[PDB]
Amino acid sequence: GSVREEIESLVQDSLMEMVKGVKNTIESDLASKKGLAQSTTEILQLDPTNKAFAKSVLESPNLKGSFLAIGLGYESDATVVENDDGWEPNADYDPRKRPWYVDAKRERKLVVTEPYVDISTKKIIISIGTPVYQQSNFVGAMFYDVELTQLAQLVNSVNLFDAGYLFITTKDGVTIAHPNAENNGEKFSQFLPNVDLKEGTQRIELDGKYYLVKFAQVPSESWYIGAVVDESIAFAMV
Amino acid sequence: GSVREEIESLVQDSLMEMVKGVKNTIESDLASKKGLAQSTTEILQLDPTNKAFAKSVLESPNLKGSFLAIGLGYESDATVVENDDGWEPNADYDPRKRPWYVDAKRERKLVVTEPYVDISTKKIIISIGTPVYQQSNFVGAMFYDVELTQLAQLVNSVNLFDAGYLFITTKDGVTIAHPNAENNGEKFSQFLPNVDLKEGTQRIELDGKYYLVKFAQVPSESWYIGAVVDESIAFAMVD
Ligand SMILES: [Ca+2]
Ligand SMILES: [Ca+2]
Repeated sequence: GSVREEIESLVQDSLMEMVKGVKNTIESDLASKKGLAQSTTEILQLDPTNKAFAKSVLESPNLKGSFLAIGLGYESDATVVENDDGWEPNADYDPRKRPWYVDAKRERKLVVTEPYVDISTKKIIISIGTPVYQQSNFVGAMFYDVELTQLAQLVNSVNLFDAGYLFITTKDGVTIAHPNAENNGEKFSQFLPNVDLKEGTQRIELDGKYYLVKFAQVPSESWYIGAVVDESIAFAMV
Repeated sequence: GSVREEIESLVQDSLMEMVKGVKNTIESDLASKKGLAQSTTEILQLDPTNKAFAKSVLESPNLKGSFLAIGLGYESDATVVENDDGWEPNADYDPRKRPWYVDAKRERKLVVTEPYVDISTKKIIISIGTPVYQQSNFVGAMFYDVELTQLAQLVNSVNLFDAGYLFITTKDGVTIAHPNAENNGEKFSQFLPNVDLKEGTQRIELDGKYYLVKFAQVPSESWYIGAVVDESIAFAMVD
């Protein structure tokens, strides 16, 4: 039917606009933070082992304010030179086995992690990870934590004409932004079953009611943006 | 005339697109460069008179890659540490008399100078200036040179109908972008006389020929984007 295709078209417009909005907030913010993280890393490579220097650099106020927290974890122990005022590394914390560290050591390069559960804030964030070198010798890696607070802002600003909403997931189906924030950190299947994580239009039945779902991908992060509408309500509206 | 008014509407559309482009590409880039310059300054005031430290920092690859050049000028003896492989400051150079220095010194925070056109070429250059302090004492300032290469790309990528083009000036009317870069560094009145630097719409007759001009400002730089068309040719394309 034509009404049904119109709904699909409007969902598509809201989806494309959200894709573009993610790119223009998160990605440009990430691009800027990457150069800062890279330079900071090259500066610490002027005297890598010296914890007192790294500490002074990480507590310089512009840096301290551009990231949730920054830290350097050393190859030769589980100690972290950190700038996080509201956190300290508990008895067990081994930097060498956290994603930012492993990814950085693996790639020998600046990396960006998948969204992940932070030890400190317990919310989901992403990290820039950098290898810290000294004469070809790997001595540690750095994290530069980035809050995903803009995602929650994007998602809570759009209501698909009182029929539905948008949400965001990782490539593995983990929800990182949802109007109901209690859904974050859970697989999106928990609230939207029988939907494939793939781009293109799907119609599902859930408790005798019918929903239309569309996904678009944000390729540089490989996040998925989902748009879901209650088809009955939306049919009545349009 | 609904045709000419449609002309005006189409020129406005392009103008807005160009205002959006300058913010999205040049402002975004400067925002990120100011963050880098602010952090670099704070790091150097861990030990500012250590010229060996300063040099190591300014020569680190990302910093050296992200800017045309960076320099630290000292208040007490007017000496300079810089990373420009093609320039060495002699005693005929006093950084303390330079605009970025004075402005940084006076404002006591990061400043951005007016852009200029290097006379030995047509490169557009702007400088970020930062004050350097030690124990609450002003000990010098830094400059961070940014080349504005995006400007040429932006105006060279747009063609108004084929009836005209867009160009960019400073608040003082100096041309810093134009499809013919020969005009860069010159007052725009050189190729477009009897036009006011003012937001809005103007029509003038030059060489028995009629032109439509619209200007939008880019507020955080106070630059003006100009859009000019041969209005007869535009009239014919709409009709
Ligand atoms: Ca701490
Ligand atoms: Ca030099």
